[PDB]
Amino acid sequence: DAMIVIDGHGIIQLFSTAAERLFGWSELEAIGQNVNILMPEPDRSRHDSYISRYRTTSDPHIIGIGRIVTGKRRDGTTFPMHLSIGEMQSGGEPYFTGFVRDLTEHQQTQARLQEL
Ligand code: HEM
Repeated sequence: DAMIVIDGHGIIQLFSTAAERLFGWSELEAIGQNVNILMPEPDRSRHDSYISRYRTTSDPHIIGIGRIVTGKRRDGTTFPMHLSIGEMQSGGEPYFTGFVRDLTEHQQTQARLQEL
């Protein structure tokens, strides 16, 4: 669905139309923001350390692994999503690309079914 590109500092460089629909931030609003604006606390507070940690250590926790996370929308409502990260690099700098699958639908069916 969503695609998003950050600099090695977690600043949003690119923001696809999907993500716009997914998160409810227009591309402009979104560009030049910290990516943490898309998650809840406590994650939202740590995200930078998530990044400085990987930079100095080169140990991947999501990169090439993938994970299921809670994402936060603009109007504050949260959701699950599968998150994948790609490391590229341009202008000598490392750039990260997030691909996002919304899982709201699956989680809700699974709840509904559990409930019945
Ligand atoms: C909006 C919801 C998001 C959440 C909740 C989330 C959560 C996380 C978590 C949990 C980690 C490392 C976990 C650990 O240390 O065990 C992480 C690391 C990282 N995330 Fe975020 N993420 C989100 C979106 C994004 C997006 C869209 C990108 C764009 C590329 C991104 C880039 C990164 C990078 C580069 C790392 C370090 C690499 C690694 O840990 O392998 N994140 N994030």
